[PDB]
Amino acid sequence: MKKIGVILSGCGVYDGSEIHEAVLTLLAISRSGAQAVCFAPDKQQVDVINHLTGEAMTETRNVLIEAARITRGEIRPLAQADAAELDALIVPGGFGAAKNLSNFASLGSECTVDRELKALAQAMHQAGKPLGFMCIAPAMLPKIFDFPLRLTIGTDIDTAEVLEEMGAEHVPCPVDDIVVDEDNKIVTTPAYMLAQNIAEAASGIDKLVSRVLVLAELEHH
Amino acid sequence: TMKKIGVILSGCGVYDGSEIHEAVLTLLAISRSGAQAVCFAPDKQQVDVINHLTGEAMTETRNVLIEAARITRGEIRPLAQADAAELDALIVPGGFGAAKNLSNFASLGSECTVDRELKALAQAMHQAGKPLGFMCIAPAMLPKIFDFPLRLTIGTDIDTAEVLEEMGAEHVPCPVDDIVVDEDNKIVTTPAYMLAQNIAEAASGIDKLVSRVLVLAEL
Repeated sequence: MKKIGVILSGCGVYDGSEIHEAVLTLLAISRSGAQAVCFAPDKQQVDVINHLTGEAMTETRNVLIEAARITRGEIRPLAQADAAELDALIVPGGFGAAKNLSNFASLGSECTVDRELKALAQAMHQAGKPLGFMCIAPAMLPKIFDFPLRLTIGTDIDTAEVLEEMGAEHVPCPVDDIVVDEDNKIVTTPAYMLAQNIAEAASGIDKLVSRVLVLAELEHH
Repeated sequence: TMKKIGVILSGCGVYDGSEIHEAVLTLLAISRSGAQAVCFAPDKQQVDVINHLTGEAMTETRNVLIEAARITRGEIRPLAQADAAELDALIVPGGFGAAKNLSNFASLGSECTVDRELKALAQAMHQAGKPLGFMCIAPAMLPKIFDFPLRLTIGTDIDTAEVLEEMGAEHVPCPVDDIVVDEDNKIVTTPAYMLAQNIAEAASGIDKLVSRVLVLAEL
């Protein structure tokens, strides 16, 4: 069984990890016979959004604490994630990827990625382990690596601009397909960036996980 | 295909409300099967708020509807607004919230009471021949929603099955990957994380459940 690191950033689209994307990722890892190993930074969320309204709430919530709901408690602090013990890494989407794993939501092209996440990501790439980012998560790639990468965030021209202006070759991509930077073993997929329903999102996420897993083995060599 | 399937959520997380895996997996099957999910949650304060990492209760409040909305990306409505006439079927994912917020089975066990609206909706549905699907611990409410005996499951846990039979129900032992159907009352049930060891297993049964509810939904 191969260990696939999964980085969560909260529990819900606006606040943290996109619940559909996260659960769909976990399902694929599981159907593909791999073992998911979930992590989340142990820190306070940037904000807490009422998912019914869209308005911010005057309360606090911890990223790790909340992410734990998605994993039924089977989750650990991002700090404890050791690249040597993981065969791959997947980062589901959700605005939390842009607020808690980085501040891309605020500084855009001038954003900063989470220390640990960046470190882990690099250690993985530096060891030839595959990486999978989806939805808005790919926006961090240009900040995690200095060299150009082939990635996607779907077809949104505006976001793709910001990514290319960050030193990245953006490749337009449909909901049901993925993009791979063969050389750096980095797979990405449009999730709810383009998805209209959960079935669509599952479509691409499955392809992403299968490819990350393929790249993971073939590297186990 | 396009048929409205009511989905009742009770919060966002195993201990606090709806089992996130079960809920999302239910939604995925409804969607892959070409049906349309219509989610509801009672607009009320959760019985408790549990730290899912620890297991301990938190000194804070959270609203069932507000939180359930996270699972549906905001596409959710108050349970009160659910009209049986507009739904072709009804599915109730598991999670302890089904035992705390949709009923108090977690406390009163055999002496529990189901949520007014949920019970009303559930009966209206059955009374109109619409199929019902309950999973994980959710089936424990059936004996309290209906007075007549029903064939259902909560898996294989002898202890819980006892409590259910002692509530006037014919419990049928069932594996993670299979479901049980009360042909006559069009009620399908499946052990989810009651027996599931991983999400794939859980998906296995939930898919069968949704497919059967959808099939029965064809009248």
